[PDB]
Amino acid sequence: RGEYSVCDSESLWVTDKSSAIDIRGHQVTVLGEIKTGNSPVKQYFYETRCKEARPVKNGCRGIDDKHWNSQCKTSQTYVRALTSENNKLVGWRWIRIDTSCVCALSRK
Amino acid sequence: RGEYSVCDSESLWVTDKSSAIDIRGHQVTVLGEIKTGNSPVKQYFYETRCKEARPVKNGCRGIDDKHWNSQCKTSQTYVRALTSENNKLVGWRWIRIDTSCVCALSRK
Repeated sequence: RGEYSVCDSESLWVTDKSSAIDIRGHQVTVLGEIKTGNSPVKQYFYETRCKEARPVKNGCRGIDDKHWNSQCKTSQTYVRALTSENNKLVGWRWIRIDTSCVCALSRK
Repeated sequence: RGEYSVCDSESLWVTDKSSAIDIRGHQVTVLGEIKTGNSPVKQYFYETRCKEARPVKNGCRGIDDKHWNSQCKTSQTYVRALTSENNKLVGWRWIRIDTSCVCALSRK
């Protein structure tokens, strides 16, 4: 996979996540825990983002300079989370979360 | 983000996932459902992979030809899943899952 890759990134374990955006676009609260009838489990996330928009002054690494215009951007994906709205009723919802670092191309 | 991007990909909702590899490397079973004491919720996944290893005969799009050697590869990340081993005891474990399509660079 893109170890060195065209764009550099970082992966980390997020443990504080308390709110987030829905697949519907809503801003919801993310619970700190999960379960019942057994010991409780913590709700955390494995996320990965870009280090910086341009590993090379031009843009992403390994590009055509003249023929292109680039930039590294962090992409999100959907993951299910135990969430709440208003804090009232709790349930599972798809929330957006950083998951990779992609190289976006342009022309001119 | 990488709409057109250097590598093309596809995102889909996976509903049949029945087994998977751990952060520990174990092959575990993924449950079809989640919850208790309330109506049950289905366990599915939002995954994204590459269309094909090389959008351009050379490799990824927007590369330096002579100065580089590339290829698009699909990357996985960790997501929590209600899993079981042997099918005996059930619980939450981090499982590997396709989450993006990255461009890997070489030299020569």
